[PDB]
Amino acid sequence: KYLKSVLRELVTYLLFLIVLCILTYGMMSSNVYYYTRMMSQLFLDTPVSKTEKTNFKTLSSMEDFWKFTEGSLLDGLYWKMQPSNQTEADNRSFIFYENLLLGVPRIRQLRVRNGSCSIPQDLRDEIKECYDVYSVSSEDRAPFGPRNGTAWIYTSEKDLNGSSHWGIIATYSGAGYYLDLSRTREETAAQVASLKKNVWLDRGTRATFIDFSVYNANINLFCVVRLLVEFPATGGVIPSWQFQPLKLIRYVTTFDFFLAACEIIFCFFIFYYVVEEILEIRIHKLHYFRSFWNCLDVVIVVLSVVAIGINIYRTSNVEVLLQFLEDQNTFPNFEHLAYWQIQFNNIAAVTVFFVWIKLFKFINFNRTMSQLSTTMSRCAKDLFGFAIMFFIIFLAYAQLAYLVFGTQVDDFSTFQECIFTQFRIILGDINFAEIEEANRVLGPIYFTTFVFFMFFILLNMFLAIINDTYSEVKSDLAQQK
Amino acid sequence: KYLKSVLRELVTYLLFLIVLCILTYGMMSSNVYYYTRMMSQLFLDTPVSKTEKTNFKTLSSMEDFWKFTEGSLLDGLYWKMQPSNQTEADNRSFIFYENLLLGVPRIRQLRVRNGSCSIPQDLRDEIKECYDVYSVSSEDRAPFGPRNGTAWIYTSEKDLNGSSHWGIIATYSGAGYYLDLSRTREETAAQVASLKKNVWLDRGTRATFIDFSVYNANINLFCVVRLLVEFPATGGVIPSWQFQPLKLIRYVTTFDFFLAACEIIFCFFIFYYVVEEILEIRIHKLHYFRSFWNCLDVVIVVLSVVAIGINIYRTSNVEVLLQFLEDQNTFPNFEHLAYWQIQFNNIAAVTVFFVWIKLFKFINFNRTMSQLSTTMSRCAKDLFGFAIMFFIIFLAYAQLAYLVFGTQVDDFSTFQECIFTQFRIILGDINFAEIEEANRVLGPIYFTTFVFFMFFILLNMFLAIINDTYSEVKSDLAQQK
Amino acid sequence: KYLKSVLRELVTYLLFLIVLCILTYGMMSSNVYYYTRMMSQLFLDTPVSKTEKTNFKTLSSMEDFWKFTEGSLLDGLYWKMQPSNQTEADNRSFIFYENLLLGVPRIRQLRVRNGSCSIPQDLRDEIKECYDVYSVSSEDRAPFGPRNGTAWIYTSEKDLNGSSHWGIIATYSGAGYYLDLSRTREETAAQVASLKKNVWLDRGTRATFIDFSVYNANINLFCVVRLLVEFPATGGVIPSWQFQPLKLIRYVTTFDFFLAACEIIFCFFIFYYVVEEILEIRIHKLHYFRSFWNCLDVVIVVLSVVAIGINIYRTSNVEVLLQFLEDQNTFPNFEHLAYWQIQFNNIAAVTVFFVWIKLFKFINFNRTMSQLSTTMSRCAKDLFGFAIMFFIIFLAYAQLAYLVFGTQVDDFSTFQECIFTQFRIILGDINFAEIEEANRVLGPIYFTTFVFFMFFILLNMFLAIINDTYSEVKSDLAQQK
Amino acid sequence: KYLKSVLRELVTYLLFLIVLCILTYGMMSSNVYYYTRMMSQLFLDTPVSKTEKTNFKTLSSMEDFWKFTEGSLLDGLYWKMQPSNQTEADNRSFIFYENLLLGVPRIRQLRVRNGSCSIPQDLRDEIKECYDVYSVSSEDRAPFGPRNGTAWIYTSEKDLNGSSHWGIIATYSGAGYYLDLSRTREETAAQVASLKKNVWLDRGTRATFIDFSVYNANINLFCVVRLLVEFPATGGVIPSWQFQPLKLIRYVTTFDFFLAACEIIFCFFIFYYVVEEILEIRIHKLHYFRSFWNCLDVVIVVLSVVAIGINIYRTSNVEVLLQFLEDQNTFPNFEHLAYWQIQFNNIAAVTVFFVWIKLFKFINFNRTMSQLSTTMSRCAKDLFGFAIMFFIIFLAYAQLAYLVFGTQVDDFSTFQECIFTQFRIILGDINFAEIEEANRVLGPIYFTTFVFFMFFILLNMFLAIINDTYSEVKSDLAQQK
Ligand SMILES: N[C@@H](CC1CCCCC1)[C@@H](O)CC(=O)O
Ligand SMILES: N[C@@H](CC1CCCCC1)[C@@H](O)CC(=O)O
Ligand SMILES: N[C@@H](CC1CCCCC1)[C@@H](O)CC(=O)O
Ligand SMILES: N[C@@H](CC1CCCCC1)[C@@H](O)CC(=O)O
Ligand SMILES: *[C@@H]1O[C@H](CO)[C@@H](O)[C@H](O)[C@H]1NC(C)=O
Ligand SMILES: *[C@@H]1O[C@H](CO)[C@@H](O)[C@H](O)[C@H]1NC(C)=O
Ligand SMILES: *[C@@H]1O[C@H](CO)[C@@H](O)[C@H](O)[C@H]1NC(C)=O
Ligand SMILES: *[C@@H]1O[C@H](CO)[C@@H](O)[C@H](O)[C@H]1NC(C)=O
Ligand SMILES: [Ca+2]
Ligand SMILES: [Ca+2]
Ligand SMILES: [Ca+2]
Ligand SMILES: [Ca+2]
Ligand SMILES: [Ca+2]
Repeated sequence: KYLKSVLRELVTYLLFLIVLCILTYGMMSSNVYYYTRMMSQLFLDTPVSKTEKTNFKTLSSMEDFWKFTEGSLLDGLYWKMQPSNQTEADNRSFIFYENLLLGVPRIRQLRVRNGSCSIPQDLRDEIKECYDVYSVSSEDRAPFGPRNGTAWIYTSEKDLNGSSHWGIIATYSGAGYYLDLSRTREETAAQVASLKKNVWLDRGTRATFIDFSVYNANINLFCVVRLLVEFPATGGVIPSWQFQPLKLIRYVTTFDFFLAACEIIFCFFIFYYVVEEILEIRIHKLHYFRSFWNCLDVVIVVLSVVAIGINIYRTSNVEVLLQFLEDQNTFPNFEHLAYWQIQFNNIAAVTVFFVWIKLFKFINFNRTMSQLSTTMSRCAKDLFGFAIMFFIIFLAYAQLAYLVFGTQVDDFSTFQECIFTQFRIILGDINFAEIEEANRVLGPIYFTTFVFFMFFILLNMFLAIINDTYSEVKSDLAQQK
Repeated sequence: KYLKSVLRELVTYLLFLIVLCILTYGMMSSNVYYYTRMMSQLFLDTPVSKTEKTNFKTLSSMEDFWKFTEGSLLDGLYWKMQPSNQTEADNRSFIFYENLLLGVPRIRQLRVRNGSCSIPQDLRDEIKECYDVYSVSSEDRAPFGPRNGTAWIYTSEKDLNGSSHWGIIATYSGAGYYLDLSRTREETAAQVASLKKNVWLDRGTRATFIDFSVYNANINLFCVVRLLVEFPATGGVIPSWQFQPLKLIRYVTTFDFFLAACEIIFCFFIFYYVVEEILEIRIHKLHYFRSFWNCLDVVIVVLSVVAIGINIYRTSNVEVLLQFLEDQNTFPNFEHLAYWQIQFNNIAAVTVFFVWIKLFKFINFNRTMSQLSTTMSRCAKDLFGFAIMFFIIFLAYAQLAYLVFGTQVDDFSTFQECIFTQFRIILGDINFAEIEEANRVLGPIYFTTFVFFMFFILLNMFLAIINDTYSEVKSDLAQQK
Repeated sequence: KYLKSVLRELVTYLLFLIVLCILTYGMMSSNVYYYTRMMSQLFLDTPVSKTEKTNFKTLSSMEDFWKFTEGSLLDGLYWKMQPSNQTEADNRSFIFYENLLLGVPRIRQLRVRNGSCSIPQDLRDEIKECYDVYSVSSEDRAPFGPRNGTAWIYTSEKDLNGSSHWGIIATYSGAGYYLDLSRTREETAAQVASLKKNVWLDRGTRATFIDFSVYNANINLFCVVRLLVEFPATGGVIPSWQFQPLKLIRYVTTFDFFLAACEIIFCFFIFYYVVEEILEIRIHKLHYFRSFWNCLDVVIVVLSVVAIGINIYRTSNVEVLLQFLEDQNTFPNFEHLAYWQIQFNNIAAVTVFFVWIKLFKFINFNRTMSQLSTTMSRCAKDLFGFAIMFFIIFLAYAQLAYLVFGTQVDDFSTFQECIFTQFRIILGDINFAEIEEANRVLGPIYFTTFVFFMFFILLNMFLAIINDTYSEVKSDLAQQK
Repeated sequence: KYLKSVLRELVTYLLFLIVLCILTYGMMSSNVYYYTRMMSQLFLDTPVSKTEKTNFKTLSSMEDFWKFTEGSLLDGLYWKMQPSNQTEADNRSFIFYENLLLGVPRIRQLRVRNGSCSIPQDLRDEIKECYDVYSVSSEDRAPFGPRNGTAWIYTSEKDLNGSSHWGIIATYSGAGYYLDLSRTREETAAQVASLKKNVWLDRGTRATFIDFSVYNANINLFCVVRLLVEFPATGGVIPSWQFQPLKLIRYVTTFDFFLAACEIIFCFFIFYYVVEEILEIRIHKLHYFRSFWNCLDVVIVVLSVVAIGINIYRTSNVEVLLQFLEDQNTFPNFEHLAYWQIQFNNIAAVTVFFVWIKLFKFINFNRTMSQLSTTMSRCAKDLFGFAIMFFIIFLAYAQLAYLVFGTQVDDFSTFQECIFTQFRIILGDINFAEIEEANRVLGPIYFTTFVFFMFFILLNMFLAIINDTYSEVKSDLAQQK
């Protein structure tokens, strides 16, 4: 009867569900974190460069930034090897021990043109210069300083093979200038001095990139490093960093022939429900119409295919075209080739999420629960459209926050970051130490009221409007009895 | 029909709402924070002055305070420029790079007269001296020390152009004495030594101000600095600081002619509803009477006008009268001219808040929500007058806290600060580390009971008295069905 | 009618309530905290004694303890004065500036007798010595070391004028030995060297006290210092400290003649309701019987009288008998004379607490609230006797905690401290960082379950059993309608 | 009547309950913690070895690990004695003062064989070497380096008397190599240099153990030390530590003859209910069937017996066979002999837990509570089987977390650790500082939704489905009235 068509479609998913759980552990090993954490804490937190305590994370002046380069990464990457002996002049070194350095770092940068901003008429004698915020129309393509080599010659975004980048305050694209690093300590050390001497950080500097990347021999894993040091147009500094691990070559002779052969099974397996599912979509137009459970049944397929192509289609031929392209003393473009990885990694996962809530309807046939799932199903039609009312007053304080503290407390800063903090307080966590220090009459009265209302309103609408309906429907499933 | 008069009044507000959202982003840029954070962490947290770790925030002795002045700000403000060359003897320098120093710092101070307090009769031989807490009748106008220059000559509050100030423990007004700083490092460095040598910090010193201010060339922004170092009458020290950014000249040739021309639209736009709304106020006396929604409809106008004048009326002619007044080597009074800014900034924002809850009644016409808004509308008549009962027992622990821990734990300190902590614990956050260390039999028994009752009473009254009414009214809107 | 007898009794309390609110602010000023915080952070957190970072709070070895004495307090108390000149050989100094040192410190100590514990028979050759935990029957009165001066001669508890003390692990009484400090730096510095040389800290040392005290000239306030450094019988060290501020002389010529004259009014005012209230107690035996509101009406009087005598009766004649007793170069006993202050301070406050909940019944006559106070009045008869059921399972985890983590995590430590942590987690706060590090299979499974049940049981019993009754009684006050 | 058989069985448990409460305090004293905390903070947090701040907990490089051994523990264990005199050449020393060192430390280690992993074909010329993750089939038994002494000769797991170990990433068994330490500072110091010189840490090193142990003369307590320093296969380092206190000799002449004589009473007392309880189990098969209260009545016995034997049966003859076995200059195996202690300690406690909830049914006969216990008894039949639905969506985010942040934030790391964090956030505690820094578009949207749903779903199902039933049953016990 049905049970054959019940389990058969289940048996697919029931078997299909284990497939990805393999990929999880399989495509990404569990200790991968302790790869970063090391690789992280090497180049971030640990200047001994002097008694100076300030690490990468804590940084202000530009000259420190110099002392950072030539004082840490310069000693981070370029330095001796395990035996100290046996004369390696071809691969001269890597960091230490179990990780391989490949290529050579690339320093990328932006700048904005002189007098891009007109000082108000009054001060025009008082001070000569102005450099305003970074923007496309404000970007500077003009050649610069003593013009020799690359970093003294502007280049187009498309000229380099690199892409744009997100960043925190201002998004950046292409390069104003760049310098690829030498593979030897000395010359790298030799440039930086010769590099500082010309001072291309003078003013108006905005984006500053440092890009190298490395390989792990042991578990094969392949990781990239982008250090972006922003400069606000107001004179400060914002440090930031991005560490992305990646597996490049898809084939590990041990476990992958199980995985990759199951990989092709996966894209085949969905190809089944690709067409199988559309048949009801084309044949029954309104039968699937107006079902949230069903309206979500498509999304899993929507996303999966996106993942499907981009891995092979985008990134497979990539992997090929780097062989000697990637290995030579020259530095590859590889970053953008991993751009999709992050793009992929999450959207790989996001699907996996929904895959469970698929089973949510199915294999719970048993108790009154199956009915008592309709209970929770009933509520939202009130609340799903209701939550605005709260969320309206919820944005209230949010925007009330920005305008008030936004110039002093950090946590609020933008509006996009300060929307969260008024969550993080509801669960609780506290900058309230320095809220007073911000504005004595306000920070109290904002906070005091907010925790009062929001934490005593969330009570109100939710719980009751939760409570009632269930009491009704559980009594309603009693009033069919 | 109505829909014409419905949308027309809406279209005003519906358009009016976007107007201010412009001002928000427009009148204050988003990165303004990263202006302070730099400008902050320069003069606060970062002595290298010796291996001494203690920054401004962590400070005790008076001689450190000296080592602070001549050791940090002295090197904070007065120091070299980007090229190090090209001979600037007119503007000799600013801090670094992208921020301009203007004027010159001013050190302001208070003191209290000798023997202002009568030691009890017994000890009168034991010790000679007494200086009691700062207060007006206890203030000292008497000339002091070797009398030369300004800071050895008292001045009246009105004599100087400055105003009073809030501060934490004691509010302060005017000046006992003052010294304007030199614009050169050396002479500033030269004074302080000559300044210490006379030791005008001897004892009884209470308020100590340091005031300079600076300008930002790049985005035009104009910021002021008040460092107040209090001295308790018990011998300690309280550091504190105030950083206020400001835009002064109202005209940025780029975006402002959009903003300022929309500014005049704004004050015009309210002028519409200024009179339009009073017509019903004068004609219908009792028709608007007794409506909370309507009773709040006035407040938005009440505040806005306050903001309206004070910006132009108070502060516009200000901006004018500083041109060469502000630029010359002499230091301006500008602080009070920004006093209203903070006064303004918030009260600008507070309105914006209410502007949303205006729409709260209007554009939700749709679901039973519009009715289900009457639900939440029903509750408070019980609770709004009820919340005292809690709040009564709520102050209980509060005042129970002060009398008990108030002499040992900091967090409680005053009553005004300790009213909050018994919130900050309900959401949760913890000094409970050192609560035991305060009083072993109490700190437990206060805390233990409090979290018990308050966190199990807030349950009680709220949720039920929330729950019921909705169950009734939702059934009442069912019992009109 | 009643309103005359209604307000008259009220007018007493209604006026009486303000009386104590004066005492609060009056008997204890608001800035008193910033007295300690200074006076605290001088002798606790701030060795510069070398580059060694370890302060008082962080301490291990005994020799550090030596370097603490002679390296900090030795420089804490004994050191120069404001002018550095004018030859004070009578009062040679105080700390700095605004606080007076009086008397001279006293070092007090305990020790336990040799071989107080019998090592098991096997090891008896392996190692010679044993010293067990401190206890009365294990206490050592035997004279000790080279016997000269005080600290080499035992003394009885009663011989010294001092009392016992609480402390954390073991309570202590009297003295094994003691040394009063010199008033001069040098000799104090001279002893300690001569003191170390004899090494009376050898082993078995348990309690170590350091006691001096100081006076504040300015606001008159009088503070005492007890530093107890425990030694566990296992070789460690436990630092601890006690700072008690006090006002001694009851008369400040300015504000006290208002306060003290109102003080005598207070003890008179209660003397009114002392007898006035007993009349109904004697005449009506069962009329007051079985009323919680009334059953609490006595407690306020119970405690107040306790406070009444002990201030004058215990501590007034004290204040007198210290005049030249307290001032002379010899050190007074004053500590115990302040013992009652803390004993008093709280029990002064605890009353004040209840004084509000007195008004709780009275001046709320108005809304249905007065009836709706009976609502909350109804609940507890279920819950007040119920809370055991939870509290039973609540102790469960508590004692489950001790036996499990108690030997590794600090936070649990005793049972008396670990009863709190399972609150502090419910509100939330976290050692959960090192819970895993303690026991990997447990710390999770304890924690995981606990937050599950306890935080999902507190839901259960409370809210519903809260909700229902009110829904009933509010409907019951509706069913009298 | 019943009351005789009611109390008699009670009187057993009612008396039995106190028995174990003795064991708690008795078998483990309260200050035992302050034994560890000292003994802990000696060898963990406190290098002065140079100005280098990095302690054991904060560690990266291998050479630091060397500087750790020879720089801390080398000075931790081996160093002078109280008198500095009286010539102890037999027991040469212990740490300090009140703790005895016995035996001598043992360094244990693992390694993995060369070329255990085949580098992909392409790079095979690029780099020569590979060492993959530790596993049994990947373990290396091959002899190593210059082969002399123990640590240059492999040994089997069974050859040594030691057992395997848990550890965090990889579990370890037996030894690749080992070296017992000398009892003298010098020779221990002498080896390490000679030890480093051979460099047996070269690469592929995984597990590194250091094992010594010590005795406490004073309270008799006997503690063991295992320091495991893991090496990831990716080049990092993971420090970790295990401190286990233990009492070995069961007889303390003072209090134990009360305890141990009550110990034999205990195992006798259960032997009563061992058989007494089985009689109803054999005679009534279905009468006990299907009672949760009764279904739990067996577990207490199930576990207790497990504890019963293993203490005497496993560990008693152990204690005997160490007398001169344990004392001699040679180092004993004692660790595994304490392996059961931890195994025992918890499972000793876990029983004690359930012992209370035994009384939960009994001595509450009194109020409607006894009936109102059936109320809470009613709920779970809905919820106990329900909690999956939540817990399903609960794992959702959990696994959604791993795949997303798992490569950057530490807190998530494995799946087994990241299941907790989504609790620790619900109660609240925050890495949300660096969540943004991980993935800007995700970390918000994960977090934002999660706190929304999970914290607004836990509301939903729980409270109502809690509320209703009680309202029904309390009305149902009213509808039997
Ligand atoms: N077999 C997978 C584990 C899960 C799949 C879902 C059903 C339960 C078992 C697999 O992920 C196991 C692993 O990767 O180690
Ligand atoms: N136009 C404003 C954005 C909001 C206004 C309210 C309606 C939705 C859109 C403006 O603030 C946009 C900006 O300042 O960038
Ligand atoms: N008059 C007191 C303030 C309170 C008393 C209670 C009624 C309201 C006013 C007094 O404490 C004021 C003061 O001490 O400053
Ligand atoms: N006699 C035990 C105390 C408890 C037992 C249970 C009933 C209440 C009293 C014993 O643990 C006391 C002690 O160990 O100090
Ligand atoms: C170009 O290279 C020469 C080589 O010495 C160097 O001196 C010069 O600085 C470079 N470019 C400029 C603009 O100086
Ligand atoms: C006044 O100026 C002179 C100039 O040298 C200086 O010496 C003196 O200290 C100043 N005033 C006093 C009171 O000393
Ligand atoms: C007693 O005083 C003398 C004075 O020099 C001192 O040497 C001695 O140490 C003191 N007591 C003992 C036991 O040494
Ligand atoms: C064996 O012992 C000798 C003794 O000096 C030492 O030199 C040698 O290093 C040891 N083993 C090896 C492999 O070197
Ligand atoms: Ca909560
Ligand atoms: Ca919380
Ligand atoms: Ca916290
Ligand atoms: Ca809640
Ligand atoms: Ca209900």
